[PDB]
Amino acid sequence: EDFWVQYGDEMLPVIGDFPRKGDYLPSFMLVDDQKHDAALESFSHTPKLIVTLLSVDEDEHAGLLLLRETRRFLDSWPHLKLIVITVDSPSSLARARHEHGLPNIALLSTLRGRDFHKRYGVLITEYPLSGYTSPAIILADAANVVHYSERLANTRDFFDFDAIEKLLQEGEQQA
Amino acid sequence: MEDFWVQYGDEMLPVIGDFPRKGDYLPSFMLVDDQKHDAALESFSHTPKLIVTLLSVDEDEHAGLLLLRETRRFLDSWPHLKLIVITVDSPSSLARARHEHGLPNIALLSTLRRDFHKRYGVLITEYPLSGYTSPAIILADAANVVHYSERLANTRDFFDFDAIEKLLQEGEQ
Ligand SMILES: [Cl-]
Repeated sequence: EDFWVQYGDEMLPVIGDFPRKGDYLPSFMLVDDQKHDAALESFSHTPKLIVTLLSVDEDEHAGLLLLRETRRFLDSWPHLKLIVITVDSPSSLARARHEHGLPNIALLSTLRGRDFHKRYGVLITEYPLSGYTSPAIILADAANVVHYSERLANTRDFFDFDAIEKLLQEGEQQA
Repeated sequence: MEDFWVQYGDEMLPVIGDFPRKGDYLPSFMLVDDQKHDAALESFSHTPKLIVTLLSVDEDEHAGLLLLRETRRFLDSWPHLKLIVITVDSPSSLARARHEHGLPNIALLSTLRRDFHKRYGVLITEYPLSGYTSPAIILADAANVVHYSERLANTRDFFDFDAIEKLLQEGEQ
């Protein structure tokens, strides 16, 4: 195994090649919360922050709390498009939007092709998280080149937002 | 050229695979329940069952919660029939729905691990329902033998409960 995520008392392999700094994002064919096809081209000419969560119906285990911390981080970086990807159905993603708002956040489901998981290095095949996307964050520029990527080693953890902030500040003070 | 179609609003979509018929044994499945536990046919031992595929527990009028509630209402007269609901929803969403919508006894199974979809003849591949389970109902006995099966032709329709009731009544007599 290349990677493990801790979920309560279980330690589960995470499978596939997770994108790294300097990589171009792998292509994807997903479906959004209104059942529309979503590809990288759907988010053209914008930098983005891609986040995989276990599901929008988890709370402490890589769910709505982590999403919330990520939204809060992005108060400082309004030009960064937040793209949330999960195994949830489009119908459930639409319900989450209705119930929680999630302004300007894209919500994408892997149901149209679950091979997204291996291609993005977030595939879990063991009980109890079999079929889920392991929680991860990827910062990419408008050319879809990766500047930062991290997979969580434990589902209760938060991403290293301080590390992402430092990269964004360093870029800004350059320009 | 298709064997079956489902109407979803103004969209008419092919449904793919071999749908179980009267006298068939249920095909095996390997699903995951709303508490993230493996669920196989043998998980529902010694019981007749009513298997329903819905689009999602988070749909309302389109083969979703309204159809689920009508199905459970119908089953109130048939205390031995276990209701098993299967969707593409996540276990996490199914668990939330159970609490949010008051569904204490139903088995709620996710297909997240489309092998099921095709083996049960409920697979949709076309926009905008690509990857969903087409809505359907299967009545099976404790031997897992099918007594009645129906795929909805339109997502806003109800199953033919009258036809199911008649078979169950003819059974009890
Ligand atoms: Cl119930």
